[PDB]
Amino acid sequence: MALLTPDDLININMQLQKADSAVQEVTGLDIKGICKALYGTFSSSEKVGIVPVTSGNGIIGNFSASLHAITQYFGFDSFVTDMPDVSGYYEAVQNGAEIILMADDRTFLAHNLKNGKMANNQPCTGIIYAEIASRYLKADSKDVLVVGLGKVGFPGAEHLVQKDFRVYGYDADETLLERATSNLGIIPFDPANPKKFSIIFEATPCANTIPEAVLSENCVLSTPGIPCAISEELRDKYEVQLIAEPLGIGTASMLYSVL
Ligand SMILES: NC(=O)C1=CN([C@@H]2O[C@H](COP(=O)(O)OP(=O)(O)OC[C@H]3O[C@@H](n4cnc5c(N)ncnc54)[C@H](O)[C@@H]3O)[C@@H](O)[C@H]2O)C=CC1
Ligand SMILES: C[C@@H]1CC=N[C@H]1C(=O)NCCCC[C@H](N)C(=O)O
Ligand SMILES: [Mg+2]
Ligand code: NA
Repeated sequence: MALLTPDDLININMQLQKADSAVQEVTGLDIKGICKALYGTFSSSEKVGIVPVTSGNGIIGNFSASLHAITQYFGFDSFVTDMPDVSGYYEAVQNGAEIILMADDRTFLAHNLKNGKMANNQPCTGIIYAEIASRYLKADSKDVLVVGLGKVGFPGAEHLVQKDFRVYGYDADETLLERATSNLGIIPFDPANPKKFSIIFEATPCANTIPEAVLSENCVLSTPGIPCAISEELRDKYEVQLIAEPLGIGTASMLYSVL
């Protein structure tokens, strides 16, 4: 359970702006374009009701405001209800929400009431970050290092296998590693035997999980993980093309997936 903190979400508009430019640089597409490639969809001011939730750890400072900003950025007609929980859900439906957006400590979801489609943040995030990684314009081959094979990492790796990549997976939990190798057919990556990658997808809640031996100049590191998977020093040394943003890209993936 690695939950966002209010500090992760400070100046979310700038974080999203910067992530969008990096995505354009790496892939030639903006985030909307990535979403169009994945799902074939575009926004048309659909009304999105964002419902604060007091369950578990409770309301996270900046969370709903951040979803508010994220959804406006992508062209949705969004709003945040005054009431939380079930009273908030009611308020949202009654005020004409077409899509509901809400999270407890275990599930962040988007539910499109017009067409019944529903998205879970975890696979949506893994998929979009892996898609971004896969579209690095100047990569020499379909070879990608995946570090972290949990709720985000595994569907990301699955997506890459489906796009005919050689996927090299590592997870510190050896049982997760085994399951993923047998279910997905990924290559089990041994850090003691390192190679350089130009494409890396990382989804862990830990810092400095990408060692120097695995980097090449201008390599792409596409990572929803928090805190950052690579030190500032290694990032500067190898001119890493970092795609890393705390909420928006995954939220976009959810929303465009239910359109
Ligand atoms: N930026 C965004 O939009 C989003 C970010 N997240 C964040 O992404 C991260 C991953 O989330 P989940 O996949 O749901 O967590 P999870 O706990 O299901 O998976 C994390 C995996 O990383 C592995 N791991 C930890 N340290 C490692 C290391 N040094 N080397 C290799 N593997 C290691 C763990 O064994 C675990 O399997 C968390 O930080 C979460 O907060 C989650 C959803 C969206
Ligand atoms: C969706 C984020 C991305 C990474 N971890 C996930 C997380 O922190 N989930 C918990 C969000 C709880 C929201 C709270 N219930 C509120 O409504 O403010
Ligand atoms: Mg994101
Ligand atoms: Na990380």
